[PDB]
Amino acid sequence: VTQTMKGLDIQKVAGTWYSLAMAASDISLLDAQSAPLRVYVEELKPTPEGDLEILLQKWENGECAQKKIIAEKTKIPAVFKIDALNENKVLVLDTDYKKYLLFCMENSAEPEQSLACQCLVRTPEVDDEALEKFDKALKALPMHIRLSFNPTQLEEQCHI
Ligand SMILES: [Pt+2]
Repeated sequence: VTQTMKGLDIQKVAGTWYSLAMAASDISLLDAQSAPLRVYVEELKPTPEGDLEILLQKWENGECAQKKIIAEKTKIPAVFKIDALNENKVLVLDTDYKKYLLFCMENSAEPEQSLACQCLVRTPEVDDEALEKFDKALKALPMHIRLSFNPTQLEEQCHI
């Protein structure tokens, strides 16, 4: 279970983002460049109807491939339905829209084996305010792996 952005203005998360940091409940979800949930968000695209398209990069067949996940709005605020990366939900935890956004993905069937969270930033500075916000949010969650990236890796295909 989770603590979410219940006042989320979906339209204001539009545009460019970089993955600064990631955390997962299970080491195996992030423990290699090919791990199923090691994904790098490039862009969030709200639809006119309040759905969300997430553009990301993922090492696949020995290439940095572009993926688009379609996230459909639900009757619960800040919770979107997906069918991707063996996940079925996206939760937005916290954002100021202009600097940082924290979100998680999970399988509702097995959240403690599926839970992956990301710190997104608007610009490739090692955002210590963003990392601090992510730290505060992860305080609550049962995370056993935490990864961070340097400014340089944010602007690279699939973070080097
Ligand atoms: Pt909030």
